[PDB]
Amino acid sequence: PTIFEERHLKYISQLGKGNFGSVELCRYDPLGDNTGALVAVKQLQHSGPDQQRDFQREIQILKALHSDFIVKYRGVSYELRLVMEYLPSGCLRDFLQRHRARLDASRLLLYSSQICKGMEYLGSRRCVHRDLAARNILVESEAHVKIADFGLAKLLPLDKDYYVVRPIFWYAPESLSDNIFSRQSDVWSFGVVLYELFTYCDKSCSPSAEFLRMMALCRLLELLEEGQRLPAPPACPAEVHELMKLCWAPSPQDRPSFSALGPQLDMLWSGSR
Ligand SMILES: */C=C\C(=O)Nc1cccc(CNc2nc(Nc3ccc(N4CCN(C)CC4)cc3OC)ncc2Cl)c1
Repeated sequence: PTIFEERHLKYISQLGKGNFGSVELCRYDPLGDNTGALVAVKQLQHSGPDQQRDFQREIQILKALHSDFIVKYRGVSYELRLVMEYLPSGCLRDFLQRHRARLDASRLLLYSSQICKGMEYLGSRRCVHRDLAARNILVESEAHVKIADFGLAKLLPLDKDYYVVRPIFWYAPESLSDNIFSRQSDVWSFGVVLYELFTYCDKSCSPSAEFLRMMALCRLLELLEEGQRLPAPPACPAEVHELMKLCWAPSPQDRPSFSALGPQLDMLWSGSR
């Protein structure tokens, strides 16, 4: 159903805990026979007027997005709760670190393509994610990934292609300097996600570790303005690194679209065999 009756939601475990609000594993079983489906349930803890309104926004955005690469909205529970599908393989950051020995360049290109397709759909719906990282991508299986956590997601103002809003290593220069967020700033974050994948989210050479080695917020902007970028991950295919470099173009209008990146990654995967 579109409405999930509260009394039928059995708590199992904690899937996440943010500054305000948490996500928990629940078995929605109205029969009481312990045969119900497993769902991820989001609720707000301490919260406030700002957080409650942003959560209300998040629910509506997730409800309207229909992509095989964006976490599925299931319904609501009324003390509002957001009910979503349960991806049992955890987040992509955890997955790569755990399965590094098995995952080859072809599989990383598959994820890259999937995140790109989802990111493209998101853009067509005039939506900006604002927090695109490997920790915010969820794993369905070894061959399927989905974009999650739309808590920071903002819908573009009807008369503009950017939003100014009042984890900085994934943020574009225009974002750090003028707090500007566009579909083009999401492209910059995608380039970092691409780096995260071909490093298998290694802590030693993570975007945080590499940038701190290269140089607190003005110091990072200084580097990006100077042309300083993340190094080409070890054994990373040349063409993938060239796409990362293009996603990291200083001017947002010079960055490729997700519509342009999509086929370029898809044709690279075909080359991997
Ligand atoms: C990368 C850490 C993380 O927890 N990320 C993350 C991103 C987006 C959304 C969520 C929570 N929502 C959610 N979660 C799942 N499944 C899921 C996610 C994360 C974990 N963890 C891995 C191990 N560890 C205990 C920390 C958290 C587990 C699982 O379930 C297996 N499915 C759907 C949704 Cl909406 C979390």
